[PDB]
Order: sequence, then structure tokens, then C-alpha cells
Amino acid sequence: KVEKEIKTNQDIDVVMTIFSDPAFTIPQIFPGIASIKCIEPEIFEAEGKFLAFSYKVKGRVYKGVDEVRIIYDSDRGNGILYIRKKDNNTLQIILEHDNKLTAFLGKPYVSSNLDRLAENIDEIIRLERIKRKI
Repeated sequence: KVEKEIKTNQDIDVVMTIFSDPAFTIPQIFPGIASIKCIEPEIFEAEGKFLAFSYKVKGRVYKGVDEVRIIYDSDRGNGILYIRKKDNNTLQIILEHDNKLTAFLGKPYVSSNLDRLAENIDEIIRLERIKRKI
């Protein structure tokens, strides 16, 4: 698994809600997302590429107490992305992928994404909020 703690001064419940939108979360985290379809609010299909490898991913979001769980399948392996509220100013993102080869190759792309999200989270969410009116 690849993970990242994020600290935020934004309203944590708003942040968690935004992370439950796959149109936000998947392009932000997955390697090189170039297409995303978010029809029904809890389902997505996306396409991306990293190195020579194009992939098609689709999946479903489940909301829980203080948790968002995104279950996905792709031509390069299946997995779960978790977003967990830890306290009022902190969350954890954990990506667990079932294909070791794909995880090895995708890892620096996912970690770079998670680092960028951690470093810019409040500016990213402030803009999301303006657009979503939440």
C-alpha cells in the first residue's frame, strides 16, 4: 500500500465530502488520468497512462462514518482507495493495489500526486468549494 497523511485547516467534513467525489479524487491521485466519466454520483470510469502503459479503470465509492472507500478494477490490476478522517485537521489516504508489477511502476506517480495534494490541499479545496458552492 502507498499512503499519505494530509493536514488541513479547511472544514474536514467538506474535505472528506470532496474526496468522495471520484471526479475529484481519481484524476488527483491516479497516474496520468486523461479521461473520467462521472455519470451517477458514486460510479466512475477513467483512462490514464504512465510510461508506455495505458489503462482503463472504473469503480464505485462507498461512504462510511469518517471514511470514503473507492473500490476499483482495471486492465492493470484491482484495488481499494481509502480516505480516512483521523481528527478535525488530519486525514489519511491509503491506496492498496492487487497487482505487484503495476504497483511498482505506478508508485512514483501516485506518491508524487499524494505529495502535491498534501502540499497544496487547502488551496485546491478552496477552489473546489467556490466551484461546488459548498
